[PDB]
Amino acid sequence: NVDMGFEAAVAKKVVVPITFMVPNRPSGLTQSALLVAGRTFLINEHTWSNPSWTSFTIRGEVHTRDEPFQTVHFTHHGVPTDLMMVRLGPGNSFPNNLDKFGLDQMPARNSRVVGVSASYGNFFFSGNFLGFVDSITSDQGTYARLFRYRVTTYKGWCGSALVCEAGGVRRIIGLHSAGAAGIGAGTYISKLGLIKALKHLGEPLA
Amino acid sequence: QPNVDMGFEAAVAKKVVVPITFMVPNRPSGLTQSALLVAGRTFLINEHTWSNPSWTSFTIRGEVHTRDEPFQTVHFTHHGVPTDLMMVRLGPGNSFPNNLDKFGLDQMPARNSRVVGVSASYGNFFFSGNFLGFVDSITSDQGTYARLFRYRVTTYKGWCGSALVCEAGGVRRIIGLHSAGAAGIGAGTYISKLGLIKALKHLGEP
Repeated sequence: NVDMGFEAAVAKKVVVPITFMVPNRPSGLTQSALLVAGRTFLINEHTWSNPSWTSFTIRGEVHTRDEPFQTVHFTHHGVPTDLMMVRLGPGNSFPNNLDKFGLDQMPARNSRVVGVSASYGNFFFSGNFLGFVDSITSDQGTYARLFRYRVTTYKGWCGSALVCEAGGVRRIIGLHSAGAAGIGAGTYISKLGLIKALKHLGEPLA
Repeated sequence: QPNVDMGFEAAVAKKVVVPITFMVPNRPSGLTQSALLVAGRTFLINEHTWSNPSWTSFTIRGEVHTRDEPFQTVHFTHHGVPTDLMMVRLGPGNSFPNNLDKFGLDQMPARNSRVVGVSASYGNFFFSGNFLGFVDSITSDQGTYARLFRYRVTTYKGWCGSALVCEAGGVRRIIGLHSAGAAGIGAGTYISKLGLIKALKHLGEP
């Protein structure tokens, strides 16, 4: 059987556009973000820690850099991952998407990864699971705890959710980080990691 | 070896190519691609983008324009077949640079001469690859566009509108506006200097 229900739910409830403004580019640069629960979302650390942006819009809400953001950075054995959780101030609640994240088993090589993106309209991308990697090093530095997939991607697609399959269950276990030469890389997401981050940020649901 | 000189591409990035962001009901922060400032209050944009019925406003050069404004437009055809190229004249406002002298080649580029794409679609950036030749038309499931040329570059959706700088007879100028790509091969619509002149007079530009 082929079933698109889980992907459609991720597109409907989880993945949303996020646009970051820097002085002299008021139109901003849009990518994707993942709504987790309450007022917390997942975003690439590379995007968030960039010192250039002065504001961003998510869910049609404009947020300036001086807002008192609570954030959690995910590391692995101390090595940075390209994953951050951000809690906005009080406001309209996000859906509770926590049950859409996490696999207890590892996807097989050449199982299908489905990316769910809101980075230029809503769209899907998909390719073979190529395996986990302890870390990837670019000219700009080192990120830990990723997995790769065989699909051509564009850096604007950062933040797209990565749905994988293991032991007959399909869930989000990744957020798209980068890609080159037809091979994309996404940062791994664990359910317990999310629970820890949510409690640190003060969210009641976990 | 021949000297390498980036002055022309740098001037095109500085004066010609700008972001344009089209708003649709699903996207308050909209979908950004490139547009080419020609002269006065006129710019070049893809017909496919402009004719899309979904958008309710666009932003260019900091100005917000709603679809109800009385835009003067010219659609470029070739033997009556549509090309993916339109010139739009905005209402009165701050003048664009006079970039007319940056467009047009009187000779055809050679195969595997370099095409340089100049884009404002995700920040300012350059792409580049081999000139693959003119084609009389290209037909997709959505229909037929005429008077294109192709280049060996992987491109993405929002790169539409990027300027294509080519070389012929020892001269380098803009002769294309990026249309679409696939399978590592991009396609752009040809731009003729006289075509621009004809359009500028039809739209009432001095």
